[PDB]
Amino acid sequence: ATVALDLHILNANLDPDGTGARSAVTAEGTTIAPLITGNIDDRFQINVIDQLTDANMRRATSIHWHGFFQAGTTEMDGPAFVNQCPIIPNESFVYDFVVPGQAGTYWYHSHLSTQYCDGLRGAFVVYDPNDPHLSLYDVDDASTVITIADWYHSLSTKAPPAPDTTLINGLGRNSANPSAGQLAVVSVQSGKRYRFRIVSTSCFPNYAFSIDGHRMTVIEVDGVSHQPLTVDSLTIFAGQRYSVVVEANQAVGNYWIRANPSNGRNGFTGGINSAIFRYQGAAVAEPTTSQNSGTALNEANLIPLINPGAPGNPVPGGADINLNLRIGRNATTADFTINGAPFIPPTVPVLLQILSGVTNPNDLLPGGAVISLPANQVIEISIPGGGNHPFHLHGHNFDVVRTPGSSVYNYVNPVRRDVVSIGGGGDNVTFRFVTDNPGPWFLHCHIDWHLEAGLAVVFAEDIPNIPIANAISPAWDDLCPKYNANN
Ligand SMILES: [Cu+2]
Ligand SMILES: [Cu+2]
Ligand SMILES: [Cu+2]
Ligand SMILES: [Cu+2]
Repeated sequence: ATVALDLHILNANLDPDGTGARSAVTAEGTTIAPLITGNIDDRFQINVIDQLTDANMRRATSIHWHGFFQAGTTEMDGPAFVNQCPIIPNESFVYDFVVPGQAGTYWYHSHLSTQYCDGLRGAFVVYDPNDPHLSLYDVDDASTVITIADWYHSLSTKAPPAPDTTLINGLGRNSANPSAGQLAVVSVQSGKRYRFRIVSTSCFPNYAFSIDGHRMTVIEVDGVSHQPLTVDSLTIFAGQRYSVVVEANQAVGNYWIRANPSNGRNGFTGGINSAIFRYQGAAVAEPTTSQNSGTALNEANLIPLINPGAPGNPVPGGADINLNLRIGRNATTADFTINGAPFIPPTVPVLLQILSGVTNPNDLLPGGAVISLPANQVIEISIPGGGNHPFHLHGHNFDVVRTPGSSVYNYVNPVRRDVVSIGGGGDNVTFRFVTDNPGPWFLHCHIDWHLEAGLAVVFAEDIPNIPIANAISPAWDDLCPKYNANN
């Protein structure tokens, strides 16, 4: 999908494992939203046409372009009742933003309730004509993009026990009977090197990713190019994205591509949680290859390519702004808490209350879930390792100066990305960013069912500069009036 494109949103009855069709939310006709691409600095004009009719899900919609900074285009970011009011059925809205200096692997998904778990999700790649990693691969195209998703047999409409089927490129098996399901085939040729862009479109579990008999060389992490680091296995979290170069150097043949979920049926019995890596000329056949070898990816081992300074001073507590975020709960699942306040979405989108003249955070809503950050400042965020939550910051990436699983602080060359697991009981994951982006920017667990429960806070960054920095098209202006009239 192009730079100026339409993108109808519509239900359709999909049956990705062969077990039984279900009514889902999607873009166009596919269980994986259609790949979108451009180039660095391109200007996207993405006409979303809401055409939804299944009243058992949500029929409104709002799309987020994950990992794009949206500087000057905060109204386009996508979060429901943060940056916009939802688009109504029988209406449309053109998200129009630029991607100045960002090439890499992103994705896009609904950001209204848990509606992306009913289907609205897919890949977004921004190529770099001048990419420093070009020499490390012969192939990078629509065929080298690899999506993982957790699929639900029942409409979204809690903390659901777990997903039902792991789909790779929208395909995979389940145990109604695994044989009911197709396997996704990623095709390669001997001697060729491939930039696979691996996209977790997941609403919840993390996956342990691997390619039987093959090594993976990491060059890119959540949009950002890193020094080439070679591994055999990988855990990818909700919303995360890695590029890995895979050389087809083993014996011509079939090989399992593995994706072990953190929740739901795990393991590979029957070929669940799998896909096929097949060589030109191999038999059209089911793999029989055995899984992985030692060298797992450790986040603490990735280094950003182009010289990044973990902003600020190299002491924890050394940023200009140090906030410590602690997570609280609630029995069932409808009230998560951070520093004693759940995220409860207001009727007035936080961008709206601000543009309107509500500048003191104290008066913003919801109460306490919103923190104002001052401009051109260095921020240190710590989140006491709760229970494996993949936290995601909008409008920015960050240096994770303390990686899940390592008592050290690294201000020298920490990983930079935009989704990070807080690990659990033992961890104190901390990162740092710079508030150079006037905007109300979300920070939430990317476990979709946790955000729906209130696990989230809104960063109202450079409040004085938001109306000025952001130029608001009349079409943004009537989302809320047309939504608030609904029925
Ligand atoms: Cu996302
Ligand atoms: Cu995002
Ligand atoms: Cu979570
Ligand atoms: Cu978000």
